[PDB]
Amino acid sequence: SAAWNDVCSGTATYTSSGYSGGALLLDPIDPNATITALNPKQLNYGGIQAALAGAYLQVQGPRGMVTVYVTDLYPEGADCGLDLSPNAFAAIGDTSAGRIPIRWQVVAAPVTGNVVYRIKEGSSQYWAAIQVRNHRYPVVKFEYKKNGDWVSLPKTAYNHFVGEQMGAQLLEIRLTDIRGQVVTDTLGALPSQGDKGVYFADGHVQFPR
Amino acid sequence: AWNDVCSGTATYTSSGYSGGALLLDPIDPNATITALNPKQLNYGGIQAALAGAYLQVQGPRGMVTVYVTDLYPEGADCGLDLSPNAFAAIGDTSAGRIPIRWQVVAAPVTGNVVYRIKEGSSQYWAAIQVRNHRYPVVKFEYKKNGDWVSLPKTAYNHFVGEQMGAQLLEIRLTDIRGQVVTDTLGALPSQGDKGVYFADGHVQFPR
Amino acid sequence: AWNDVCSGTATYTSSGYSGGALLLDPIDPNATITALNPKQLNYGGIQAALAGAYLQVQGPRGMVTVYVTDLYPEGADCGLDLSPNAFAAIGDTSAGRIPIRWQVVAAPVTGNVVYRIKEGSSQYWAAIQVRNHRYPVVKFEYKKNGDWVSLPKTAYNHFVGEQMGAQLLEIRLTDIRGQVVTDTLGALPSQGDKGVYFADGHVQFPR
Amino acid sequence: SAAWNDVCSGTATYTSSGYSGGALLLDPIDPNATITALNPKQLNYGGIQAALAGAYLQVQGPRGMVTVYVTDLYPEGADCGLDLSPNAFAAIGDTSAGRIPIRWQVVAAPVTGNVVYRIKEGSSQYWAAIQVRNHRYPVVKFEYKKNGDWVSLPKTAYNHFVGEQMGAQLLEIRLTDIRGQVVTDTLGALPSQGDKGVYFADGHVQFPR
Amino acid sequence: AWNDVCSGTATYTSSGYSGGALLLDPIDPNATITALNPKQLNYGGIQAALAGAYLQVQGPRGMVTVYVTDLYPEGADCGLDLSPNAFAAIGDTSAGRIPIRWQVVAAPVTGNVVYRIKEGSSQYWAAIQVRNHRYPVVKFEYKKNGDWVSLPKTAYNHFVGEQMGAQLLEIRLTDIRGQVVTDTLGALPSQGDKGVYFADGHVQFPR
Amino acid sequence: SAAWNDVCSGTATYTSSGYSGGALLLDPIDPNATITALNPKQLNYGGIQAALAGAYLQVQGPRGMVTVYVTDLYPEGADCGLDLSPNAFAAIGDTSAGRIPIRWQVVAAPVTGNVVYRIKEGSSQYWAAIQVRNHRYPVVKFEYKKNGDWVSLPKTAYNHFVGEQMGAQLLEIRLTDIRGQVVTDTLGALPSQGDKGVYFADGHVQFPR
Amino acid sequence: SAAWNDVCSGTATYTSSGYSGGALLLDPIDPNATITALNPKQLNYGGIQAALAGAYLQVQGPRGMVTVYVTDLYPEGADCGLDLSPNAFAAIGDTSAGRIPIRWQVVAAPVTGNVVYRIKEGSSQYWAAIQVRNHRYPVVKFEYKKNGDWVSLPKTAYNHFVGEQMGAQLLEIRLTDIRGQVVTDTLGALPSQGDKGVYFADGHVQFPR
Amino acid sequence: AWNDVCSGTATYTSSGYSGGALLLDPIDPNATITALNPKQLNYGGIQAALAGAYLQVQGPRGMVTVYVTDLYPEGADCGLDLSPNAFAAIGDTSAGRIPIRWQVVAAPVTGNVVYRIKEGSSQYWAAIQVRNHRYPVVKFEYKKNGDWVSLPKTAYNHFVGEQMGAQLLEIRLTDIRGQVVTDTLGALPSQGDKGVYFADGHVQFPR
Ligand SMILES: O=C(O)c1cc([N+](=O)[O-])cc([N+](=O)[O-])c1O
Ligand SMILES: O=C(O)c1cc([N+](=O)[O-])cc([N+](=O)[O-])c1O
Ligand SMILES: O=C(O)c1cc([N+](=O)[O-])cc([N+](=O)[O-])c1O
Ligand SMILES: O=C(O)c1cc([N+](=O)[O-])cc([N+](=O)[O-])c1O
Repeated sequence: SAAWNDVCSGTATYTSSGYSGGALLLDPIDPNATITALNPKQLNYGGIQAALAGAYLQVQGPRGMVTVYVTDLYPEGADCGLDLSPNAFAAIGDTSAGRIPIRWQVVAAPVTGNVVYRIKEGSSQYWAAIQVRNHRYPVVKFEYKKNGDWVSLPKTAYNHFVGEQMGAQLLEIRLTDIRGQVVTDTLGALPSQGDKGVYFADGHVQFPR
Repeated sequence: AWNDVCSGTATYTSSGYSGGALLLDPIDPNATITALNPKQLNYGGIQAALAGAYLQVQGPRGMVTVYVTDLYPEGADCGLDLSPNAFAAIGDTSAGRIPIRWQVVAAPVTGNVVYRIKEGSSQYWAAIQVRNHRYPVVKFEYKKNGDWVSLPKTAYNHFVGEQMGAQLLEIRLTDIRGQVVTDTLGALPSQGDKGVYFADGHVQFPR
Repeated sequence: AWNDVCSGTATYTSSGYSGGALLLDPIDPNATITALNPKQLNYGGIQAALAGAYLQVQGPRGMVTVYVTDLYPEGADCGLDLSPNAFAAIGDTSAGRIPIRWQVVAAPVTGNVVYRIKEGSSQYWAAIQVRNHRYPVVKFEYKKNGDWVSLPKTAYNHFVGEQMGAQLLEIRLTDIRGQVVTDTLGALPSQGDKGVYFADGHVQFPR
Repeated sequence: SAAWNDVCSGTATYTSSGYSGGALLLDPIDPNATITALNPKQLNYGGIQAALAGAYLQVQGPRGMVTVYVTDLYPEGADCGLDLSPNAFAAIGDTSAGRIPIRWQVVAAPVTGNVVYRIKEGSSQYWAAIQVRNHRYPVVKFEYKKNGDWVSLPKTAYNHFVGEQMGAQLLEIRLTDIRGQVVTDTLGALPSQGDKGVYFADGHVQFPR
Repeated sequence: AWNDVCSGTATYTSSGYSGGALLLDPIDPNATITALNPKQLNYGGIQAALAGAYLQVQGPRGMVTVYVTDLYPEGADCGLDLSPNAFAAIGDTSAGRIPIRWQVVAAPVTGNVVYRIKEGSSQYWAAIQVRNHRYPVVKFEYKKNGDWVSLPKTAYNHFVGEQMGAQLLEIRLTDIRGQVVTDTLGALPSQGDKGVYFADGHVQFPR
Repeated sequence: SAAWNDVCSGTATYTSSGYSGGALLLDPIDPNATITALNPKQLNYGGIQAALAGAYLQVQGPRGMVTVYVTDLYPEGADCGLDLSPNAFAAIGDTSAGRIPIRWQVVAAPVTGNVVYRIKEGSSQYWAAIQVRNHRYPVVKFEYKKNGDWVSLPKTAYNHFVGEQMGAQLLEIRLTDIRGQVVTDTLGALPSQGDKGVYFADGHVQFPR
Repeated sequence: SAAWNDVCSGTATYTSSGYSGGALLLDPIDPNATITALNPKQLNYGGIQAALAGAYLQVQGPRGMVTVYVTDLYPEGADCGLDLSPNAFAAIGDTSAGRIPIRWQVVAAPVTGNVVYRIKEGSSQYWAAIQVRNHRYPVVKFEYKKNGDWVSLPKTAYNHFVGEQMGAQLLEIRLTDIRGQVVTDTLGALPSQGDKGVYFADGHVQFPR
Repeated sequence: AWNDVCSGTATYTSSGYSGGALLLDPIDPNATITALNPKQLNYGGIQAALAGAYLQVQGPRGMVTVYVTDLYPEGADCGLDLSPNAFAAIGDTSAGRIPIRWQVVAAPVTGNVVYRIKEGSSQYWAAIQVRNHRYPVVKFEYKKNGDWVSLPKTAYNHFVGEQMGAQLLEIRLTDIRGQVVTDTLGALPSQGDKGVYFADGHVQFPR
């Protein structure tokens, strides 16, 4: 009954985009997964770009309920609007209704194991973009330790947190989910120059239940 | 006269929980909120002076505390445009308009102030909002080569500063009581193409 | 995904046996090899993700399995630039371009993985290549102070890490199926003035 | 007869704060100790943050004298002002006066044994915060040896000395107290990454009487 | 004209021992000190040129040496604003104003100069003060990327430099006689959030 | 025999001013030096204010010859007129004549070492005034490098070159003397705000002989 | 076929200039090489200054065909005009004619190896000019990476690409030739101040055949 | 066009054996040396490109080979400023100015190249001169994180690099003929507070 889990009422359409090349850089998507694009107003919760990227939403339509994984931006979607994948749309409605009424809310993701960090290509001690994947709840704040004090990083529309002059040593980092739960983790040192491509690092924590 | 008791009238409206002018979103759906008329909101010529204040509003049937999130444009002196839950606690909702006597009180905050950095903020142009403050914030200063540079507060409840630079910032806050606290804030982006982000402060105005 | 069939076309060239971008020399002259288009080779954004994979390629006239040793730069989606012997087994070389389907398969390896240490590698900066792997390697980790550091993979099919140290390395490899093995590797040179050298691993990705 | 032991004329208040969580990170404090918070002008003597942290001050009030241990900052305290603890206040004045006139000076601490080093959590060869504790006189200068030369470290308001790129080897340090008395010592190597908590190392020297 | 005999008048004040403009605290309560008129203090347009000088002042009753710790703002040419102990040494205190002849002389220093790094100093902006110097310092250079750089002296008796870096620096001092010495100085903070700290130098101006 | 070293015929007076507080801001002056004030027509050669500031003029009178350092403007001076120091006057003529006939020309100065830069109080990356001192020959053009190209700065009556928007980086500068000889130098970055006093920098070049 | 390889019909003269001091700063030039100056209209193709600088042009004349290297601007040249070196002119026409009809097109350069970077004197992290040399085809776009996105730099009449505030770290750069072919490369840090002369770096790519 | 015959004139001077701008001291007092005009010294816009070259110089009376130690700043095209012993060997000395024809030639070196590390060099900023080279050195590279980085040559005949680090360096040298040699060079000082020092190379440009 809080702000983060408030129930949205809107309409859904269906689309086959979002399994590949979504704006949120969450590939690879299981081709059998039920997914959705999210309208700007909710995706950018509180003005935080991509705040609900990778969230799981429970969606109720006229005739069923499904859980979907936010992988794309839905650029022209109205308030509370979803652009559902076809299997998710069919599980809650009739494809020949074109557009259906929906109600939805953020819910806990079916994650096992800890969060996963994706370091964007070209990241370095000078400029880096760090994405958090496999999180039980949407991630709204990313902090790291520098000279003994925490430094908050902004989230981008491509669902990474960007930081400048982060240095080239072991990063002590701190994450906050949309409920305000805080976890702390460590991450290996960034590349010294930005001549590298994507790589993934396992994290050592997971937001609680 | 910050502690002065206002006398006026209250209407109600279901706006303010989102998209209000003071950019205080997200508002707790449980919160009792209000829009504030221009004369008290822009106290002393300073835009959004009372933004994020807590007003103790006494009405016919009771007394409630509300959270200023919006401007009440056509509101008269001492006028409030309350949320439905706050209006119903202090008056009969049948009325549509009720007499009220209110005064600024201390927000029941836990923890320290929070800094909200507006999208597009940079070393060249930045807007910084202070939320979670015990009392309303009327002066925002940062330290440049030894002096405190005072920044104008805007109608959208951020302080705006130009050419603030890309280093660690030392800031000074003054609330409507004249209480002063000093804090640090991480460096702003070197270019202004980022969205909103939040950072915890390390101080709170005293009781 | 990564295991599904690919549909595309194959050209052919005599490059790749020597000096391919994936630094997999020495190549057996009897080998059937291919260069791989950028989209599939750099799967998931990971440079040279499919380096050293085996592709089962079906063509008009037959089926052949090939070893990814190079990048087909102008290559199109699902494009392969095949070696002649492999092109001629699955189609008419007279045609210059042929329709193909292909997918990743287990390599016909015997024995463990092999490590190749790039010239100039050292405790301060090192580049380490895994070859003779049953499936493609997408993640290379090493234990520092008791925790696993992930190293980025480069376009020249090595994993590059800084400040790795001059101690015995515990490492951990993840293939594209998500299978994990754990291995040891002798200490890196104290300074980066050494050439290429090779060391055998003690593990192979499960069948 | 010198600047360091000049006599301050001021006024005192009392407070029950400072036995725990004081700004100078001097816990644990004996609950029966006579302690004080110190106004910023004398606490930050010569502009050195926390210069008089851990000092002992002899305080003369209207009815007696008492020795207090400086554990916190009196943020709004006026010139020469002290925020005493209630036992120190009753030792020298009547609580019902609220505010009492005092005169105080720095005096020798009743220490037994050598100085003690406290290493802040998150210290490393890259960035480190080292506190000096159990010192006979206030410590105003912290130097360590690097490549043949001494290197001076600034003191902070949380009563630690802070250094960058200090290295992960055994440390030769040099301390100056507020009288100009000099001792030198060794400190075990700092952790190589900033992933450890607080710990305490015994020193081997003490400033003379 | 550095050893030139100045003829003026002296008054007395009890400021100077703390909070003087030249930031020379802490002052030995036993010291005889003076504030210096702007004409001789800001010699040649160089702010605080004679800061920390020792002036040998002759009066009607006797002669005393004073330590320049402050600016005598309304001071006249050759004017001094003495401390009560130095005025009493050389005049009848009941007289409020005495005629004086003085000149700069060598300070009775012991050991080498001392560097006082101002709060806020960093690789981006630093103020460095030289004290315990036999003669007044009028030029501060440091070596940057292989070249010497002259730093302006300020009214608060520090030399100021920007973008100086966060590494050991070679420096070069020139006293008012033209005597040059060279020294080293430790790394400035990488962030400008520290207080004052002191570092010993390794040279003194010759006799 | 060119335009810059053309022989001037005029009259000299003598004055005791210009050893201190001259308009060309060249203090300190050796009180033993032989100095002069220069009439506006030759001081502002080419219309370049202070073109001949700090020149050395060789001056022949009825009785001798002397070399003088131009330290001030002779405001009421007529064509080719000088207002000499008394020791320069007495070296070439009788002070009781009051006014003497002279013939003079610019000559190389007895510089030792390289040129010297004086930065005027209030200079900054936005507005700056830079004086060239200790030059073998008068300086008629001051250029600095911005964005790949030289930028000529006008000279003022107070013997500095003034530039707007010079920026706060290392300055590459180019100097021309009245003979057309060019030299190239470097100068440390200007203050970022005009809040500093005078200060001097050594140059690394001198005009050739 | 396309606009980049359209056949120009024009006239050619001969000049002995262009082997050194040409406006496009391509020295050193082999003295046996067949070179040309190129009229403004095709040299500044699409308005891009020096677009065809360092192009190779196949020139058919009345008498034969030759390939030429574009080293200079032909200021007064008409539409499709070339100012040929004497060996090139004599290879395709008779010199006594003084002016010959020519047809020509951009062709691939006899390039051995990868491209070559020439960094102009005075370049730095604040202002830098970078010339591409030894390119198989004319180079019409130059981009480098800053804060994670590409920044396009304008070409100059002196055949360098110029950028401001490029910084002093490793440069990831992207080159586009006149056919639209894109290669990616890296380049070492620019100097921190603009006090350096010309230096050269080899690239690691070439435009495809 | 670099080894072409230059036709110009020579003067003579007693400078260049000490304090020459190419920092080639100590110069053998028996050596025949020359200052070189800016046009040929700075070939291709590379500062000091021909520093330490040997020029065979033909004049009216004979021939001599000279060692380029200095910049001849006023020198005209192909201009040389010879030392007295070199001028006297090829000209009448009373002439003051003589016609000359000259070309770069191989230096009669013995042994490998020598490296000279400028005072103040460090891992942060370093200046490295190459001495004892058969032909002029026009490009200097060092390996950093696996790749070559080119350093600009300066008017004082050193290559300057920033952030080169404090570890063993792999370096690559290119002479003006296009010949390439590879070498190693001991770690630079971790702080720039040292004087000049020399280290032997292990390679020499081919004949
Ligand atoms: O600190 C945060 O991460 C934070 C995040 C949001 N948010 O994600 O909407 C809002 C507030 N806030 O204070 O209203 C925050 O403090
Ligand atoms: O084990 C080796 O000694 C070894 C040697 C070479 N080699 O000498 O080229 C190549 C490989 N390899 O696995 O390609 C090796 O394993
Ligand atoms: O060396 C120091 O630690 C030091 C400390 C102070 N201080 O704590 O006021 C003053 C000076 N000083 O030179 O005036 C110092 O040299
Ligand atoms: O290697 C050396 O120790 C050495 C020393 C000097 N030096 O002591 O003047 C000069 C050269 N040199 O090559 O000109 C050297 O090689």
